[PDB]
Amino acid sequence: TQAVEAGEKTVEQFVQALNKGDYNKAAEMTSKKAANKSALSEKEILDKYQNIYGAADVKGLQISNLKVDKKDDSTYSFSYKAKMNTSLGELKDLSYKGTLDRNDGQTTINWQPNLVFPEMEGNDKVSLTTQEAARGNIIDRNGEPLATTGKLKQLGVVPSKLGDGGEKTANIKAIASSFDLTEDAINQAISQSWVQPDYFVPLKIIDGATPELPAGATIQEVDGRYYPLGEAAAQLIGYVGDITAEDIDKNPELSSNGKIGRSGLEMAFDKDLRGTTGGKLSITDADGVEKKVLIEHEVQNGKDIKLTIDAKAQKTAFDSLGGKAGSTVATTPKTGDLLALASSPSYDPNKMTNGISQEDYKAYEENPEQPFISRFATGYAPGSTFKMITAAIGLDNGTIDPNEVLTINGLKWQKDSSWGSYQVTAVSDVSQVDLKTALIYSDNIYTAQETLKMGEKKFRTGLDKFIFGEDLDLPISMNPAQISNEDSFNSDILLADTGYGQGELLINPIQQAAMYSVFANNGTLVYPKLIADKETKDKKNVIGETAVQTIVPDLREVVQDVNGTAHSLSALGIPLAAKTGTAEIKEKQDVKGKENSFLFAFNPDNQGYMMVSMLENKEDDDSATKRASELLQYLNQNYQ
Repeated sequence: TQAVEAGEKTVEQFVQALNKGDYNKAAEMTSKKAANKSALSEKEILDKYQNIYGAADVKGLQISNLKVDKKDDSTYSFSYKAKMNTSLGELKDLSYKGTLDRNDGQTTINWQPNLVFPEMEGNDKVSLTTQEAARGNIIDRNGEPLATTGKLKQLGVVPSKLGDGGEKTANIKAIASSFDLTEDAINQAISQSWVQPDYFVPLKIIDGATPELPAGATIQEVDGRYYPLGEAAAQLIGYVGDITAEDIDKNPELSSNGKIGRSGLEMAFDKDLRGTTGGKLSITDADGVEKKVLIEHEVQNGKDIKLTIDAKAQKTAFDSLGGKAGSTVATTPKTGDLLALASSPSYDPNKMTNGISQEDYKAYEENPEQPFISRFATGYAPGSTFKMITAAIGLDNGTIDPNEVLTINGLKWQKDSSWGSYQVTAVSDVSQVDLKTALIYSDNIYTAQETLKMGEKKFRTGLDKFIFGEDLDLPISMNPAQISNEDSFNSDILLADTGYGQGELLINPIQQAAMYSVFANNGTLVYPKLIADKETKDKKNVIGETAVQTIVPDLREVVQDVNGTAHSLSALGIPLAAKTGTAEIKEKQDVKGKENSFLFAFNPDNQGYMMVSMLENKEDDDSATKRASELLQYLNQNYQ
């Protein structure tokens, strides 16, 4: 019994060293190379485990049902069921047998080939055949391609087959004139630090007919990942990159010869898109004759992913941002279908996946506007657009009378002198301000006063009925919205600042369209939806239906009134209920504060579409309302 317990320890330490990949440490736990003991030496056990387990990408060896007894005066037998992960999946229910040796003061494993795999004998080899699985596509709500796979021709000269003296300068002038390339551009690439005489320098990506090949040039077909919308959906869709040895060590079921999603939906849906690798892991004879198969699957290509995105709306929403920093979200507010998730500025996802230069990559990363950011999933303060929510909350708890007229003298206001150098600012100078006037002229002083009059307790009670703190069921990396940093404002300034969408509010554009959907569903919040086949989920009785029928007519006047902040949208001649907004931002790298311009708009007649757009750090004379005319035309004509 005293030695039977030590035998179970050496078996588990042997399994652990194999599981941890340290085959040398496991090999040093075996007995001497002899008959009825260890078949191979230590270094030969190391090389056999490193070759066989390395060929199959064996990882995560776990054993169970360990039983160790006694057979002779010094021979102990062990047995256990085992499972492991390979590049062909999980290899479960393995019956491993073996014997031990207790010669001196230690216990060693009488190593045999049957410990690499259950039924191995002597010079038994291990063969592994694999077939790559084609990556699935990503399509919009109408089947248009957003991320597809295709073959591309890779033109490239060979330095050794190009020439010697004079014949090199002639064959370079022909490999450049026949493919429409500047002649001075071939020498700068076939002379880089990585170039070798017998290598292949990839020149141009042919996208049509392959012309006559001069002396030195040769085509190379490569499977590529294409993005039709390009940068217009780069943040949402993401990109794929070459799979590295580190990726295979974390997940052996990947194809070391394929691609892996690095960001966006390509990474979120990497498993569904990449499929499963087909092939066969077998044991052969000493010559190569197949004995027993261990694993065998057929190749299963990845499943396509259909989104709620509109490919034409995604491109229009992105192009309307004109490369400036900002984001735009379009939904069908009654269902939650995310029609467009645009973020600007952006990066080239095709250039990102088909070989990106370190110069261009550093430009993307050092760009102060940060094109890599998915701005539709980044927490922002909603700005004075949030006056709708505060007003709706005020109408519900009986604080705000739509016909009561507050008197506001001047453009700056504060509760008293304790506020110091903080003052709520009104854009327009309007003395008599009611609820309809505050929404038309975008008056923050009215909202700040009504927020303080409402009180923090009533204000949070109405705010808590929304989606603050909730995790949206979306395949987009995202943090939940927050009202403030803590559960209590502990500040009348922060309370008033939060009233008109400033303060410590953090709500990303997707969460904004979710909260704002209550005005298109009679007070019911409809959760956003990115996957087309998913079921519509909602949250009823968020705000009172009376508040919706009181505010939406005012939001019509934000467009129709001659002094409405979105009056330029009446040029469209379409039914619009809108609400502009600005968020005052103060960052450290600048002395004067910045400003974020917002526009919320939806069709108040049919509730077919809803838009939430933002310009981050707006330039002068620029706004989100000025850039939304094109998208509103498309959404109104195609989503009724």
